[PDB]
Amino acid sequence: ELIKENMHMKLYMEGTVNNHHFKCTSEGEGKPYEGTQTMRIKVVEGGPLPFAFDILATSFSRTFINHTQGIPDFFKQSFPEGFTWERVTTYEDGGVLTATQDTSLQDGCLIYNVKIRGVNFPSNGPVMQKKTLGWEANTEMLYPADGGLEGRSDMALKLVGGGHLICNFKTTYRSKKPAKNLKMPGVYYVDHRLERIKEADKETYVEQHEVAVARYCDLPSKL
Repeated sequence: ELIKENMHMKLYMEGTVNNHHFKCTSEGEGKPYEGTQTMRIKVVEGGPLPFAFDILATSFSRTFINHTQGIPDFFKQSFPEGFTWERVTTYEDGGVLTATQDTSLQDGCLIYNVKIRGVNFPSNGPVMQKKTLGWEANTEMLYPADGGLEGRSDMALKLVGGGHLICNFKTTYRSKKPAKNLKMPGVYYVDHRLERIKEADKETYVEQHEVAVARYCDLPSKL
């Protein structure tokens, strides 16, 4: 098929967080059907970045989720045209990060294009203070909405000193393949484990790995 057991990817990212512009590029490889993937990320403009690289990690790949049981894989269905996604992350201490993304497929390579706009990050919060230690695992919940696919997500950011800063994100996944040509799934969930493998030089270069596994709810029903 167009999606192979081993796929490579390229990323152009750019945007602004609390009036600080920046551009990043990434390179990576994953096993889309195993749901694993690596991203090696250079910051190429705006460095040194005043905020924690932790707020951009969900912005660097839906093609790498292992849809177990028989869950219709929205993301792999829409190639050869590809998909898009739009996200609003809201931190409980005010920070708000809107990311816009385009996923494309040209010459067997997945090209990601990303537009970030972060606002209201507090000067004295652990994000702008760079007091964060990556993310906890989380269950994302997905569902169809108006020919689209909605993702709902609570994530937990480790803090220096201990404890957590929670955020919430709303994601709309939109196919570029027309409705009639893909089989939408119902309600289901994706268990995620986003992780930092490496950073060099004040988060100037960052390596990221993900496990995404889709499933139904295992629990017994009385209905």
